[PDB]
Amino acid sequence: AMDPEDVVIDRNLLILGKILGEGEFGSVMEGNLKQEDGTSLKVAVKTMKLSSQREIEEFLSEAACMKDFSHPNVIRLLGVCIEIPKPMVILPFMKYGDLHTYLLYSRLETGPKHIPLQTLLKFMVDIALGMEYLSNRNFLHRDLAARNCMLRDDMTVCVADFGLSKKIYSGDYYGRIAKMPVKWIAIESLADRVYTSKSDVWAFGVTMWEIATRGMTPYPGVQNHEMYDYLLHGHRLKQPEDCLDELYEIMYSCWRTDPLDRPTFSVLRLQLEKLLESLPDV
Ligand SMILES: Cn1cc(-c2cnc(N)c(C(=O)N[C@H]3CCC[C@@H]3OCc3ccc(-c4ccc(C(C)(C)N5CCN(CC=O)CC5)cc4)cc3)c2)cn1
Ligand SMILES: [Cl-]
Ligand SMILES: [Cl-]
Repeated sequence: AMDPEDVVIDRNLLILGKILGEGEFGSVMEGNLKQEDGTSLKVAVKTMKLSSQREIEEFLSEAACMKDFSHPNVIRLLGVCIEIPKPMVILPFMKYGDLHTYLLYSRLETGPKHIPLQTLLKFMVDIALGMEYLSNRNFLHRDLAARNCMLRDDMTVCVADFGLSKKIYSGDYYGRIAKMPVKWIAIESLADRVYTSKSDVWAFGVTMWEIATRGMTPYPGVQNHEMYDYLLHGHRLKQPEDCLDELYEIMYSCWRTDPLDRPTFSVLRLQLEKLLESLPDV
């Protein structure tokens, strides 16, 4: 581990806590990071169930690039701790957790109160702003979904889970790609497993539909194994109940068969901001 970009944090400065979530490709843990002035900082730690020195050095160069992300709607990586080397990414702790679980909790009496239409649109604007920033830096996210967007203590949404994210043209580091959820994958990416910025636009449309349905799984009544054939026949996500016709037309533009017919994040973000401006206060 040469690390010329100084992204590695001394492992001894990190105290691991409770596991927040576990999956086939890693886990998220609560943690404390001892700062220079002796005061501890509450952080989240993402581990990955993978190795080589060149693979870890390439991993640290990618981490160093993500550490320079400066946008309120994009999570900022604090550093990487190493443990055969086992890397763990250190992130700021997002109080409210992921947006998907938050939408589900909102449908319970004890959870957050009923989310107004305007607040749902504001979550979509936030994600579009974050994706516009990443897209302008030539990043492909490749795993955009409401479960991968986080809520800060001020209720601003930030795009997170950069585990499959890569610059366009860069080497594909990884397997981990082939096991991703089929219901967020663009039709051309199911047929060839190749992603572009237009594949992220498709996933963004799916994420807007998740927000508008308050956390429903995409395509009710359709099984994962039928998805490619379903999309090949021209079928798309149906309009949710109480979803403005204007908002649904923005979602449907994300799922045009030809990726080149789909809009960019800059255009989507402006269309959503204009629609939100045209609505009354809550
Ligand atoms: C119940 N509860 C939970 C909380 C909670 C509170 N606060 C949090 N921050 C989290 C929380 O963190 N939750 C994560 C789960 C999903 C969404 C969110 O994700 C964050 C996140 C960001 C960034 C990464 C990343 C991963 C690899 C990399 C490198 C650079 C290492 N890799 C190298 C390999 N390349 C290959 C490319 O193909 C990709 C990039 C760089 C960043 C990975 C994960 C959870 C509260 N309540
Ligand atoms: Cl549907
Ligand atoms: Cl419909």
